[PDB]
Amino acid sequence: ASPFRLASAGEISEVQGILRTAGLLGPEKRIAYLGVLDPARGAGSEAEDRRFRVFIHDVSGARPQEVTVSVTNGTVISAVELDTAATGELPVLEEEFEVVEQLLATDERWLKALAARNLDVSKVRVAPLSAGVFEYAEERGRRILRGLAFVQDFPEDSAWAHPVDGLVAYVDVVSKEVTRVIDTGVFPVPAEHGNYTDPELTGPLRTTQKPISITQPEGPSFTVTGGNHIEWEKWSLDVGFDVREGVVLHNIAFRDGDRLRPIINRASIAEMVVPYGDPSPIRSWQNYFDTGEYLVGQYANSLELGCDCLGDITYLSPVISDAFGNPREIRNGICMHEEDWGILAKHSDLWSGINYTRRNRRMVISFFTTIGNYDYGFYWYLYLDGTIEFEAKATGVVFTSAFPEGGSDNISQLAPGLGAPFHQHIFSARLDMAIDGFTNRVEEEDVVRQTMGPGNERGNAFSRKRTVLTRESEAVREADARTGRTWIISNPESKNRLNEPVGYKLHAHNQPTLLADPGSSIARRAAFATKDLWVTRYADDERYPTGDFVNQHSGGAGLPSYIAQDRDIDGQDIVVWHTFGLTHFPRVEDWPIMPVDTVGFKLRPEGFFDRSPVLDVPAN
Amino acid sequence: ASPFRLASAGEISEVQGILRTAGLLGPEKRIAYLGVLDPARGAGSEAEDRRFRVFIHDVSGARPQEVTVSVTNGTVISAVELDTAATGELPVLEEEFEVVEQLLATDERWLKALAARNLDVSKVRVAPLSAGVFEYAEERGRRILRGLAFVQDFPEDSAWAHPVDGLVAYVDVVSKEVTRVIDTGVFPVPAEHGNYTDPELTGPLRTTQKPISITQPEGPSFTVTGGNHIEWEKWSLDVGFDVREGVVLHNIAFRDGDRLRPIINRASIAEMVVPYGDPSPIRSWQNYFDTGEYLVGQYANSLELGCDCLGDITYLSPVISDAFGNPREIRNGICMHEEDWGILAKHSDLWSGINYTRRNRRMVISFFTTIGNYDYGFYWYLYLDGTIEFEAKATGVVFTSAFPEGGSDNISQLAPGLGAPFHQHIFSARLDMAIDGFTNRVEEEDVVRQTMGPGNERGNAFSRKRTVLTRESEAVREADARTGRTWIISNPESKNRLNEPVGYKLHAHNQPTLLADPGSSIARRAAFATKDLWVTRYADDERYPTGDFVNQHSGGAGLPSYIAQDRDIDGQDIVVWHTFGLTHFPRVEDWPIMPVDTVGFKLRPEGFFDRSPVLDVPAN
Ligand SMILES: [Cu+2]
Ligand SMILES: [Cu+2]
Ligand code: NA
Ligand code: NA
Ligand code: NA
Ligand code: NA
Repeated sequence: ASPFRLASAGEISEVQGILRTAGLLGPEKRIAYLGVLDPARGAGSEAEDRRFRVFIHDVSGARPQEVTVSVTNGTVISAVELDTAATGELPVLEEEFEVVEQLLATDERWLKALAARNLDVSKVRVAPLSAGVFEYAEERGRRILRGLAFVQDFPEDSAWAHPVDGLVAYVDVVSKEVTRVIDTGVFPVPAEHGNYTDPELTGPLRTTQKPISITQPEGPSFTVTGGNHIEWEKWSLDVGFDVREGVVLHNIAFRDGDRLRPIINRASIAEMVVPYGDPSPIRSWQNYFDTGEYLVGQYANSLELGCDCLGDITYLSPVISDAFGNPREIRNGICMHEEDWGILAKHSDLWSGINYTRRNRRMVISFFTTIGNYDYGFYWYLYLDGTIEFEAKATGVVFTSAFPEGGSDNISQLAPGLGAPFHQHIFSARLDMAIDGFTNRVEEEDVVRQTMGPGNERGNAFSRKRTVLTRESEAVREADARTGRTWIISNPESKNRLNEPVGYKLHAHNQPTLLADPGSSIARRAAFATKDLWVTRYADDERYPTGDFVNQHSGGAGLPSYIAQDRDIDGQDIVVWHTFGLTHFPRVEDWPIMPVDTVGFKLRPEGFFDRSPVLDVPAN
Repeated sequence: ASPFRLASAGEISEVQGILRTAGLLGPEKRIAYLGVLDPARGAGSEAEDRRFRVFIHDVSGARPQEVTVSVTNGTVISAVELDTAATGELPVLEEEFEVVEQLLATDERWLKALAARNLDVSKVRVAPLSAGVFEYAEERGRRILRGLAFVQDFPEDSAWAHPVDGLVAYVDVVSKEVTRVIDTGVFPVPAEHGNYTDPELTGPLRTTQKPISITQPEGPSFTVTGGNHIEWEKWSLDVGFDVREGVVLHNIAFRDGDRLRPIINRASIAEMVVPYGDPSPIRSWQNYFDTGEYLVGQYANSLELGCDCLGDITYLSPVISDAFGNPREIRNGICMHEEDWGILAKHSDLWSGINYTRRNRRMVISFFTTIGNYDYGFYWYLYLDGTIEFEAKATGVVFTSAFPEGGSDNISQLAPGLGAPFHQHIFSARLDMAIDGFTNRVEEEDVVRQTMGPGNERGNAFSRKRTVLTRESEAVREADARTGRTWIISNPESKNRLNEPVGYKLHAHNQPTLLADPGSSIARRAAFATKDLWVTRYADDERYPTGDFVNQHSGGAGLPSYIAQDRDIDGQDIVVWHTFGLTHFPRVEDWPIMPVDTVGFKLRPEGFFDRSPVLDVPAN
């Protein structure tokens, strides 16, 4: 009965039928995005209406359309034709990936380049990569993919070990034309294989690891109701899934005595960009928007018990649409479980004689996606003490190139002749805040050093200062680790028992933001990534930090255009957008398959409760 | 047979007998520190000689002594009389703690101050705190403790809830004189209790937590030999224990094929300081040097199975000396166990069809100490992939004061009338490096941004730069999170298969360093805490960043004096000293007992291996 329930297979089938009967889903049409719309603000009238947003691509060259459908009422609410040279192209379709390699295999320029290198065309895999927007006037308004080549010596070979450097092609995937083939010179194809299951590379497998058995003999402590409503250790929330964003958390609330207290209305990773820092023209255009261009949710893995998720696991299997409107289940795509998390609180008191220890635990909600060579795990954690944490885990195989003799300032060497270009992995968390309700504000908190002198005669004092962000034009903030800078989201109309506004503190990891020159194409298209924190006034249509149509958009969409409205954010319905990421200079140890590296953020209560919220946790 | 074995009860008994027969341990003498000396550099001749260092205090006022003893040969090697006004006082003795409260209970000024507040002297507990060095000329060369008072309403009451503000006393614990009683005015004693086991405060305990069972049905994967030698998943090390530093890790090495490769010769937390930032004269002198002044190892907790350490636990029970030279065992003082640590590496490859997942694990070595109101957990972690990590966990009860009406810039309010002064918890990790042997160097690595222009026409390139630290005078470094600053310890004479020097990268958390005015007493005594990273040339007698005798030392000892030697550190036997810490503005949620907060650092391999070191990890 919940309006936040997961989309069902029947709902997706109904959308398909509604679109087809409306004449909007003929043989030339493809669904590039389909997802459920959240309830509008103030749905406290039970006026339940399940609406879906659909992006419809046309493979014959006709204008694409954005369509909204009500499955409740069985009607098309609106259908708009899109001018893609203006507002951006639709996300890449899975079926366009194969088109790139197939088209290049019959192009005389491509074949001549492979012949010069003595490569058999049947062994050459082509990575189909998003195009961005650069200097090529003929690409405006066309759907372009760019291809980089790798050699597969045999069907089970890791092609990433054998990049074909000095060669790139651009393909129009609608007209099926190869627009440009660029060959800047012959590089040796690195010859060592990178097959991490080959016994000659692994050596004999270890026999020293003894099993670790994690079980819950009475079952887990959380309950799942309505398909996706979670209750666990005073937390309450709904787990959503969207094909673009992946796992979305709705209605995060905490049961404080008799009150269910809201904290976060909606939490998601709303964009992620992987910009490459190699100035070679073979790769200098390379920037993945995994969320906005490719849709990370549709490439979610089925997670295996005992390998991907260990313990007493509860799975959700979300349903998405394929390109024709048929429902497709991602079996075991979301793992949920609780984990022991060490000591929660401990004290041995000499004067009272009391020894006290309690253990911590966390609830884990996770999924994994694979886009080409990289694999990413997205982890949301809820802790007993009110902390909320996000962690991204990056693994997979690094993107490779030739390593030029005489070295490089922008590429690491991984193996003889084998390079890995420098890059970043940057995420944007969109946190539609609801600290004790919707009247919230953000304060920036800095440590304050004090000078020795009157009123501080021993020079030991230090303090802190808080600055309220009152309008969007002043709410674009940078980290400052040296001053211990954090941000507090508070509710000025809800006070704790000390008459102070209740709040939550955002702790960032303070990693570098986007490194590209601010005049670059990527800085314009990923402007969110140039600053650590943005605060906007909530609006229904301001969903993504990069805009709705990221693929081949010329720039400026999303957060820079939203904040130009300069709206009041002091005690209002607000959204926090936090940029965080990893700067990856690949190491030899990242090859031939990369051990996990992590990055994230957390929010801790700051006078939200009237005392520690875990005094009622029992012993042993 | 190992020279790195733990001190035995028999060794300590022999030291006691040697000291006594030498006439050095009469009825007026107390052992303030006793510990084993590490082998000197180049012990590759098996010339085994177990030597102990002893600090001997005299309760009658005679000069203390530093003594070195050989238990192997049964002789006193050297005995030096100490001039404590010059080189510092000896660490605080456990038996001096009770002296402070007992002396104040008969002092007319103390009793008059308690009478004005209608407090019964029998209910007033006194926290005995280290004195530091300030303006009081009469304290030079005397052993002083300062006392702050708290009310215990009944024997099981948490006295921390009832600070008696406006009152402080100074005590000479050798002459048994109260030197000063300072009363700056009557503050109400906060009345709410902070008894976190009282059902009226906790409410009914949760019945919702279901058990998590962690077992190892075939036992753990690590072996312990020789009492304290650990082998686990290619790691090899020795676990030492010292009464001042606590757990010390020796001879950290990694079995890479047929080679045992050294990484770290000795790792320890060599100092920790807790400076308070309240300018009130009641507390403006307050700075704990838990390691150097109190000796954190002697207050180690006995860790309980299922509560403190969960899983298949192996315990060590180190032996220390009491004040009379008798051996005392700290039963179950060190926990060792392995833990599942999620996904290690994962990739699903479209072209090869291979799906690959491996799980991570870590070896944990931990102990917990309690000094007054605070409790600290020290955790060392070894990971499958070569990462070494340290984590400090802070919990216990925060130090309290009155909360003044009209507020404070330097104190948080926790409850009606109850404050908690701002403070920091700062640690110094001493890492005697041995990356593939003893010829090491440190490079500072910064991200480098590049301008759009020739050779970077699309403005996407970024790079990095490394700066070798060649002499101690240039090896005092600050963090810079915005430039992604890290430090690499490498061996210029040991190269990986790509002919690059092998190395390890130190990743800091980039938290604020010491906030006090640089002209303050604490900045002079804890100069190590003002900078993130120091590198020195190894020397036998340069053990602690604060010097040997921290208590009431006037300043400048330790690292600032060591680096004045300006020694060559470019490809030499070097020691890295890393400062890291937490800046604590107490929150309501920290009361009445504080949930754990953490801080730490890690070291990751950087071209140390020729490829990923975990290719031989098996599945499932
Ligand atoms: Cu990467
Ligand atoms: Cu603290
Ligand atoms: Na445009
Ligand atoms: Na909001
Ligand atoms: Na002195
Ligand atoms: Na060294």
